[PDB]
Amino acid sequence: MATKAVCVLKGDGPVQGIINFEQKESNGPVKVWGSIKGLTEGLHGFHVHEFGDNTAGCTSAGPHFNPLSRKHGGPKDEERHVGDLGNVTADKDGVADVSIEDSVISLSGDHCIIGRTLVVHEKADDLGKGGNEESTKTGNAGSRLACGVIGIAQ
Amino acid sequence: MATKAVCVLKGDGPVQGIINFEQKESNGPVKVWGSIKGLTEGLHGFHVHEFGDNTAGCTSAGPHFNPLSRKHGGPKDEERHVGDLGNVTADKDGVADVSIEDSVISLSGDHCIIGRTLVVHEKADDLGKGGNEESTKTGNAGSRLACGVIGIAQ
Ligand SMILES: [Zn+2]
Ligand SMILES: [Zn+2]
Repeated sequence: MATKAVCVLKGDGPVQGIINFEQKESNGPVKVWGSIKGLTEGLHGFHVHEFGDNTAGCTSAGPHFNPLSRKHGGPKDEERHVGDLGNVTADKDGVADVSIEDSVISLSGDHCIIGRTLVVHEKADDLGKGGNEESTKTGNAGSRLACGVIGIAQ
Repeated sequence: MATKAVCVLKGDGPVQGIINFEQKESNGPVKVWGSIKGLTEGLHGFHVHEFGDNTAGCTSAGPHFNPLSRKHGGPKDEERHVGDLGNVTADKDGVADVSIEDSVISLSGDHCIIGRTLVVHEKADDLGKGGNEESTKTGNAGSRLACGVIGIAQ
């Protein structure tokens, strides 16, 4: 079906960005790339949450997109949420030049992320290896700095 | 698959609102309801545009969602874009209490509007009866006051 998507991230603070998604083959991986600025230096959790609902800001996006009812993990784990895209790294200038390729999310079918919410988080995702209950749900990535609904792009 | 959706309308000016979508059966009508504030009194074109792309504001959402390559019409016409939901009416307090039911838009399938952009326009939609070229494309509804990507709702 859809081969290109885009997401404009906004929030209450200075974090903002544009993230592109491209899936040339419906059964192949999704490329994810773009730039997020306004971030503190270092790692930031980068997740697709379940709902494309911004009525109460990023909170109403709900939890991680998890159609298979699994535990939070890193993108390379078998045990992961579909929305578990791991971390993005912001440099010393506050810019995260995102470049991710993922073969679990899709722009079509049951794992489709169109119309859900991409969220960039306050802290690093511990990829489910943090030893607490929060690690297996959110990776301890903390609060939602910016988000946007993932839309169909030209 | 998706039976509920939601859209948060924002723009450069004061227009803002929340629109809900609900489709109990995939072969059935979509109920569209909610509230838009900050509008001048009277009719405002109300359309699903093709792209869920807000990278340059509402302009990047593209033209009306039109997979059947038809001319613009009102919602009751057989010749209409899928995205042609006609007008909403703002009262003297600037509020449009939207309440629409449409069987051409869907929350699934070919006519799925999830991941596309809802736009509320500056002027009335002439429902394709204006007799100029613009009427058959946009209904002469004028500029885009506010928009949002339509996202999956809980
Ligand atoms: Zn997760
Ligand atoms: Zn139209």
